[PDB]
Amino acid sequence: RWVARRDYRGDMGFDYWVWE
Repeated sequence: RWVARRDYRGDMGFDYWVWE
């Protein structure tokens, strides 16, 4: 399952998607 990682600089609320 895709889980948003929160190190983001953008507006999207995620940076990269990690697979958990």
